[PDB]
Amino acid sequence: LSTLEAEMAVEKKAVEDQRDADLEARAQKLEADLAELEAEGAKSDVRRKVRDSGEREMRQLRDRAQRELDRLDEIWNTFTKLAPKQLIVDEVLYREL
Repeated sequence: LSTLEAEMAVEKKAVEDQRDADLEARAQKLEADLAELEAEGAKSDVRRKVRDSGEREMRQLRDRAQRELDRLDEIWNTFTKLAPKQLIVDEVLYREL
């Protein structure tokens, strides 16, 4: 159980590091792009729809990373409480187990 939990933590962390790395890159990109938008004369509502679109593309990146964090936690919880007579309907989960 020790080495397994240890390998699971690292795995779950590797996903976390990536989410952070990716999320800061998309934020700097938006900072660069809102910079050109102020450089040129730009309508105010146009500068906000760039941030709105940029903010939404970030929530996607985090949500996707959250999904994998939950899929990984479901794997680890299932395996640790695993007992005979339990029923597994996922089969993509089961394949990972």
